[PDB]
Amino acid sequence: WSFDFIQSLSTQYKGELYTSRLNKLEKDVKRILVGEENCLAQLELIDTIQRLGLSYRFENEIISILKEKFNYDLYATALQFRLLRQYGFEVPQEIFNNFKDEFKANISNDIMGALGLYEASFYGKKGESILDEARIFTTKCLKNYIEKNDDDNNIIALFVNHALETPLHWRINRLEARWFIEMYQKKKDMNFTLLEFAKLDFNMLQSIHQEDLKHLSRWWEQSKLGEDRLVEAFLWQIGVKFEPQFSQFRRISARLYVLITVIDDIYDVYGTLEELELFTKAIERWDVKAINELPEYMRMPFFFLFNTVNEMGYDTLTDKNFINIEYLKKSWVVWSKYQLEEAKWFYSGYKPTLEEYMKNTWISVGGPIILLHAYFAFTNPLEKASIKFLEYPTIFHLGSILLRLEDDLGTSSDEMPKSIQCYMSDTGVSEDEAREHIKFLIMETWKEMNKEMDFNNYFSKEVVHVCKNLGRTAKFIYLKGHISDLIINPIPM
Amino acid sequence: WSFDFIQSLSTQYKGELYTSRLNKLEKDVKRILVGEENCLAQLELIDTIQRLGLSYRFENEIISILKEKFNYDLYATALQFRLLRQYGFEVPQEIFNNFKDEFKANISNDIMGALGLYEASFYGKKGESILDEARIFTTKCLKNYIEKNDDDNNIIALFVNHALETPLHWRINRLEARWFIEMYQKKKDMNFTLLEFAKLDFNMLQSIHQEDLKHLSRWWEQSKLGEDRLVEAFLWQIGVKFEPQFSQFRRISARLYVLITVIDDIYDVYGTLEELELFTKAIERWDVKAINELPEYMRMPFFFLFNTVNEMGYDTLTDKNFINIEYLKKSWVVWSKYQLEEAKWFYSGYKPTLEEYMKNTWISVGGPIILLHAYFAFTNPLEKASIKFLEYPTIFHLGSILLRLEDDLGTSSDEMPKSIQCYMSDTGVSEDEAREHIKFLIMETWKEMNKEMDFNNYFSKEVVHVCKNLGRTAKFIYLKGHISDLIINPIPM
Repeated sequence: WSFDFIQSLSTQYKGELYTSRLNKLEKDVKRILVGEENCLAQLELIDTIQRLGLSYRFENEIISILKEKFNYDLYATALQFRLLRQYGFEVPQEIFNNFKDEFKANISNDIMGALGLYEASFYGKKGESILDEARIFTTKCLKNYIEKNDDDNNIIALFVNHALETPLHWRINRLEARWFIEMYQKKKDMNFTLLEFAKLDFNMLQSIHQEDLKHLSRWWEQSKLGEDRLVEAFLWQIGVKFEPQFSQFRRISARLYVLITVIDDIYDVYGTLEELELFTKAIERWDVKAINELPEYMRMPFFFLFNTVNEMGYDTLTDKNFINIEYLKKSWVVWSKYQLEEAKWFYSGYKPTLEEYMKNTWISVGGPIILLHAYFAFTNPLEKASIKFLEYPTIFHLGSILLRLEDDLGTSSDEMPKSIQCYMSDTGVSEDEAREHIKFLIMETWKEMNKEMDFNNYFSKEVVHVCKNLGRTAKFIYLKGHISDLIINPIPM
Repeated sequence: WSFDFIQSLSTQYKGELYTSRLNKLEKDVKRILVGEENCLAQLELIDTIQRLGLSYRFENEIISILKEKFNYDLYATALQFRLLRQYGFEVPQEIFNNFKDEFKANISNDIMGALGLYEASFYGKKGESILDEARIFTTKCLKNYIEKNDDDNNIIALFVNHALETPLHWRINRLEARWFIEMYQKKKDMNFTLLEFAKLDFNMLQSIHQEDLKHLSRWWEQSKLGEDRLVEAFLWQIGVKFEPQFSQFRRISARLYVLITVIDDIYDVYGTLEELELFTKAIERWDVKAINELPEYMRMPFFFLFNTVNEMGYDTLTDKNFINIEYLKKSWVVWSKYQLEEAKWFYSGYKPTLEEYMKNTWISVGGPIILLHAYFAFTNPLEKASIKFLEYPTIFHLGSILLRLEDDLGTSSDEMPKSIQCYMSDTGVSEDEAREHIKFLIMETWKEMNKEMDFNNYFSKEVVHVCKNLGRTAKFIYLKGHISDLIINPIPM
């Protein structure tokens, strides 16, 4: 994973011949989708296409088809429910009373219906007890089917394992796309043109991602802050905003993921309280003349953060005629203040309750910084709503809290007090039980975020995507093969 | 000359096969040079090699050979004198009394000796009256030979015209290299291996220059300050520091040449005194929070200048562990102050004497900024001489004054009070006579700068090169074909 390794990343799936073929396949698959008269087969086609990762190329077509579905068995009712819930349509949670007497026992015999219900249950908003009942009962059903039944050629078991590992609603698009492209060839029903379009689009998107990663790699190399978690930060852009036209975002946002990651280490690892006070006060002053005051090893990271954030502010001034450097500076100020508070906790030995830890850490996790950059990237700030707003977003709180809880559930073994240990302090439980409670808190935050709709909110749909994908990518990252799957090697066409 | 035009610049003379061939030819030509026993033929070989532009690959070999020349006719005495003066050797100006009775009249009959003497005369330091006599008499001789004798096949006349246009000591290396590579094939004495090495090295250097220009082009494109004299600024790097290993310098210094060029236009063209006061005071404050104060059209250029200069300061901090942002800020402060003084002169209608204009304009021409960046690029600032020095360099004064006088002599027709017109104000002369006086001032500044030695000075030899090449490139730029000669099309191998 050296610098020359990343710069040597290349692939054939780029150019005008491939782009013409991609548009050909795009229109072919578009007419295949719009042409299917069978309502249920059309819903299954929608699900197949979106699991191939191509949902970003048929948004309006899929929404128009689903404005036609506004008899079915459990798998079909669950698929329709999930696809309607996904695109902002209102279908009641109580459409599953048709499958109860609690839930019907024969659903255990209906393995595919149980899997569809499991997938649909994770779209449950807060207060939808029927969908949580479905979640629990279907998790039981699927674990039972897995225990009941080494075969490389058994699709039902592989799908059940994949869903138990992480449901559709929580998995990032690129990982699910690669896995389902691999799986779709094992179907006896598969469409060859659909698979060809999936492969080609995934490969061209992988080429765009390779170029973005090489860009970020050159940027971090000329930082000379390695003479080093670069690709870990770009995996975040693969999980957050994978679509092509968001190249620049991926190239710039990743820097935040780098910078945060670096400066956290200055706080949680290398910094005495005097030097951390100096660093935080230099960020608060935010002046290129405050660099003499910092110790020698702190000048370079602070100077680089200064230049990078000012470059982002200039990007906003040049793309949207707006001066947001004040707000980026303020976000880094608040982040640095809460990081310094955590450093004081570490030195003084403070072990807070879970309440204090949760009130604190969702800000110092880096969430608000990334989300403010995304806001200024996908929101017109010359509008009235923006100018009024800048004087806190619930969706940002939920996204940053999902980020924090996933980070802690991933890094508690390697790096350990965090959330699990604070809960072990408050209530007296073993680490297993506290990890389970943190998982429950994650699921509660998810079902609360399912209320914030995607496509028509106070914020742009891209910002809602960035928040929910912050959550999903946090779940994915902390959870070498598949990094190479997504970034390095194309799908063999 | 669009952005996609520059990004589409490509050439084959890049890679490892060509690099291996280049090293083969380099060692072959090196042993050809060291092997020639004939002292006079060896001096002629040195001159041929250096006029091919390859002097940057045989510096130590040439200096060691010239430590062997420490009988001859006029051409040989002049060539030896010029080559000894070029590399810092001390040869008296009075070695040409052997060719006097004033100078010998038969020198008019000795056309090649007259040309060699003309070329050697421009190495005359201040106070060497013999060399100025040689300059005048040889200019007369060569103009007479040109008037006395449409043939495409006459080498003596073409060489005399080329020298009259600009002597060797004043012409940039790349232009002379291209022209002499074209001319060397017309010789009956030519060495084929030498010509092949010249062609190959020039083409690989042109490839490196193409890449540097594409880098600068992308940088200026993402500035969005064009949605535009970019290649004009990179011609400056082609003239200032052409050697390969100075890629980064060429990529960064050019930005100055851009930024200055832009901000001068904000002063000399678009700015009222209120807005210019605001701009200069915002530069003096040098804070990202001073951007609200500037009018809308000034925020973007000031913000971009801020980010770029801070990036240069970070480059210094990362490559040489030194905080020089104070000095870059101070250089831009002084430049902005003198530009605002000139704007006050324009509005109030002030027409200064040549004395005031010369005391002022060599600073506002941009010279000191470029030269300070070059200083921090090619000088170790952790040394005692640097730390003591930063508390004004004569070589910078001379380079910036050559820059100013060449700029004015070039742009007086298109853009017109400057130096010529101020001299017309003080002394009552027509514009022709004042242009001639400005040319004389340029030659006086050159013969004063010939005292500042190249290879062992208070400053690094690269800084001395940057200053003298500032002068030469100023003479060249203001003086579409040859831009394409140097940048776009290789020499047909």
